[PDB]
Amino acid sequence: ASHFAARPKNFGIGQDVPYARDLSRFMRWPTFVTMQRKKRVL
RNA sequence: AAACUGAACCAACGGGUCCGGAGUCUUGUUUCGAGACAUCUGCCAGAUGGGGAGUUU
Repeated sequence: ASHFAARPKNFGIGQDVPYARDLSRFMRWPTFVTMQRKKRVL
């Protein structure tokens, strides 16, 4: 009687609370960080 | 897929404490629209201008 059972969250657009995602790209960085990147882009 | 008020968190689990579950990558913007334009910025130039100033009559 082993009741260990997988119960996957199955994240979908409307379904379950997702796991935390890495927001690094869309994050708001401090003023000097976005600035020392953009200066490279130029 | 006309609609007519339910619930969802703090991982279950799988693989060899890590990696999955939850694709990886970055010549780099937070994303979208416009864009070398103008309602952008500064100076120079004209027109208008009793809205306002001075004075005369």
